[PDB]
Amino acid sequence: GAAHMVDITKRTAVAAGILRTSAQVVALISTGGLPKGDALATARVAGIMAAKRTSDLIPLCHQLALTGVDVDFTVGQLDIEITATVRSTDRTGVEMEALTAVSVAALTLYDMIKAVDPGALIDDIRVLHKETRR
Amino acid sequence: AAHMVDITEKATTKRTAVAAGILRTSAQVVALISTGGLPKGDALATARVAGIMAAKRTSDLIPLCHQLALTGVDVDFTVGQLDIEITATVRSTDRTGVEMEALTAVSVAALTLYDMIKAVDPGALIDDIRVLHKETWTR
Amino acid sequence: GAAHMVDITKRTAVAAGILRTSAQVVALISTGGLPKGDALATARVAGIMAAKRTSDLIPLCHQLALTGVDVDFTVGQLDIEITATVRSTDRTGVEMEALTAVSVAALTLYDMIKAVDPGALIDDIRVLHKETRR
Amino acid sequence: GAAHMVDITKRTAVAAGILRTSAQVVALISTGGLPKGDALATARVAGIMAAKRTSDLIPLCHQLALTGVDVDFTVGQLDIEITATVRSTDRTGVEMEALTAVSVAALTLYDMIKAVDPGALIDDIRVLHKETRR
Amino acid sequence: AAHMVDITEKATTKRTAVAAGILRTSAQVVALISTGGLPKGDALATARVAGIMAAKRTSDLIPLCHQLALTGVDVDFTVGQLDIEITATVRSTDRTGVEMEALTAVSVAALTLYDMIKAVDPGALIDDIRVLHKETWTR
Amino acid sequence: AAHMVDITEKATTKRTAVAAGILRTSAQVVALISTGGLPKGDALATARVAGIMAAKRTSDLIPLCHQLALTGVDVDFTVGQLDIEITATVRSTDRTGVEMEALTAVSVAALTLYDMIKAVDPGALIDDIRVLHKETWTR
Repeated sequence: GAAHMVDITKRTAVAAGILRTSAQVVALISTGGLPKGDALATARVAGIMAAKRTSDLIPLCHQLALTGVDVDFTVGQLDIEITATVRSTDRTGVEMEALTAVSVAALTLYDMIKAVDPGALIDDIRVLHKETRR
Repeated sequence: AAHMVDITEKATTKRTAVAAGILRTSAQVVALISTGGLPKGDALATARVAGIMAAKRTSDLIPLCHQLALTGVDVDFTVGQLDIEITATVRSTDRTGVEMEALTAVSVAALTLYDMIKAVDPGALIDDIRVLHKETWTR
Repeated sequence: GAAHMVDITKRTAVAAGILRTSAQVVALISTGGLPKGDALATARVAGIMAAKRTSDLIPLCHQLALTGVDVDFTVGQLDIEITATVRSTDRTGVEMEALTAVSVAALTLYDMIKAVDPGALIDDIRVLHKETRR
Repeated sequence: GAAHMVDITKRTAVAAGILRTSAQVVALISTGGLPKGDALATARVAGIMAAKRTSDLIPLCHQLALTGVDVDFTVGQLDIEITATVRSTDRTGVEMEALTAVSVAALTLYDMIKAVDPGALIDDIRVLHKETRR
Repeated sequence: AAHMVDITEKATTKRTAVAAGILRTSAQVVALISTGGLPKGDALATARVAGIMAAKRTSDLIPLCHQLALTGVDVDFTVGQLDIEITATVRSTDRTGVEMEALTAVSVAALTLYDMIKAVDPGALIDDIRVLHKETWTR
Repeated sequence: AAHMVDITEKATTKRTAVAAGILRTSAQVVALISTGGLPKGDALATARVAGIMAAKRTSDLIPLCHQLALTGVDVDFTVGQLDIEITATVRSTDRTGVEMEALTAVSVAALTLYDMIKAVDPGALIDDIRVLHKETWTR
């Protein structure tokens, strides 16, 4: 029981996901009251780098040259929605890169806050848009 | 604007952490898994291996994570009707807890599952990634 | 005494290599009786990933975007032949990627079985086909 | 407070930098009298590999397929000038790759000699040439 | 033609190393940093994170560097009139000094600063990367 | 479908492993090596450095390999008439044997040799990669 990858213009993919935590934690992330530092900046950077490493992590993904990567945060009362937008010019889509960016930003957020809220959840990681193209 | 926590004045103990997560997919996808009929191959074996390797790569991915000596890593699957539950168990003799590597393994295993199934069910989503247990802490 | 790399369509390279071990070990690999798990699946995945990492490992190799990578096994009585087929579209050949896939699959197989057969050998790693093109 | 990368023919970038050390150390590097081995060969290889890893290291850099990478050394009485020449065909310039090659060669040189000259300095890391193109 | 030094017959002690370096830039660049007006974003936060991660990747980059367990990593900036000083502090409980990781962090943080500012000041340069302190050794 | 072996209930000892391998090439290639006339440069130095670095990257490449603290790594060559023998010696103070890193080093050094010589002799092959010694185990 094994595996095999697939074979071979401008593309875009958007993924999102949610960190669910306490109102205290969300507020510390926003105002930067955490002892470990700025969670949003650290998570943004981690996710951006994780996008580029997708083929390192996910065995059957191809190495693709990404042309731009954005990590955005929408802060609510109890949660933070992470949106990752990835662009490329290659022979295949870039949703995997977007998803991994989302996942690693979320893991990083969690790392920054785990001493304050160890029960924090990472939820609803999904593709929002993909450009064969919907 | 970040400070790694200094673990220098902390003793090494034998630790274990367990994390879980869930891929929400289709009955068809579950079907193709049990039959071994996925286009890309054995999703479960591939994702187990990806989750194990990622556990080790934790400190490379997560900026403020310390480099920890892992003494063991398991990734288990429970396949339901529509869902695939993922459980990662990580063991280490070191200076801080290993819940990050457990979460990373679950996380990369889920991403890898999705890579294997996205052609049959691109609407699948990754849910409920969380710490179950640290050793006493239990959800 | 130093070094320097070379400068700059559709391409394919095939490499093979052989793990030589005991009849007991070959049989455990096939039927999956090993305590560490499925050797073939683990080795296939390791080799596929190693192909993508070739430029990480071999100092003077270029970073190439591979378009497909297959790892195949032919099981005999005493040995396992590993065949790696790599495809790409780039300015240079892909035999190094094929060879490293072969090598790392073989190292992985060995890792899976070393407690059962520590004298197991990795033999006859070679290029079978390269596409300037023979 | 966060970040975001930029979007998207033949290119070249040259960077240099200087290791400043003792006359004794410079001479050992040249004649290869160091216990840890050949410093120039080790540094050349480290820098060449570091060029390829630029996007791994520098968060907002893009993954670019480099087409050639040269690391050269000019040895003086008290110092060693490291010159890195990087070539590519991509949508953006390659000076970051050149700079990182310079930096990691210099760090490696320092690693090779730190037991002999711990006060050794890495100085004047800069872009010499970039090809929008000057 | 190289030999990694054998640290096998050496005891583990609690160690700290400090390294520094300097980015020579423009008053305009300093201005855009204090105002938060750089095109690419927060240079300081980005470079701090890059320096921390690189500290951990030291043995991957530098061929004869041993793999060391880092217990803590700080990257600090002092912004002057025209210059940005970088200081990395590394702590470890291990068999050899941690000055390489400190230098690597300073080094990658400087490269990352330059990446953030090169569009406003491509003539900027990276200067005076050096060991400040090892713990007794002091410059 | 894989389980990393748990080394948690195992003590740390001082260990050494030796592995070997052979590149089967041409008299011409041996000639160009002794004269320093290879197009790509110093094959031996390049491959030694590649073998050392790969030894450290073992647990990144081999899914079920544990992350081990290596205290020393040597790569030696014996150049014969037509062949180049490679020997890797790895030392570590840890919980499991270091034969994988020794084999990986030999392996990547051979691949790197081949990269340096494939333009003169593309028919060269890599042979007889094996464990020689673990410390008592001896082939």
